[PDB]
Amino acid sequence: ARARKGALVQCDPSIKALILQIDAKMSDIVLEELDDTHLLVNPSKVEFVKHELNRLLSKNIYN
DNA sequence: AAAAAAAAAAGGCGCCTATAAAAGGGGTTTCAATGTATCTATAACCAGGCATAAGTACTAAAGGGGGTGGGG
Repeated sequence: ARARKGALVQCDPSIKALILQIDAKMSDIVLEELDDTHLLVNPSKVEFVKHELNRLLSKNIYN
């Protein structure tokens, strides 16, 4: 009966957890948790999330 | 004392030895060199047992440099 625009993000559970951590810090990122591997995210924040994930993973001093 | 059987002995018969010289054939009996199965000393064969040399992996060591994380 209702539709809303957004960006669907499909990712592994560990990445889902990381995006939730990003949201908790920055807010206004995650619109809905959909399932263990899917989120609805603010479309204007998708590139931010992708860049931040890359930084979190690639720049980790314990790599 | 007698008849009887068993025994040793004799006499006789036959053939042997050494003598002799000289013409053709067939017999059995013993001994010659040349070979199978079995023997001998030799040479050569396997498997099994002990000692020495070569190769193994193993543990064994010490010496250092570089990168990442934590603390000041």
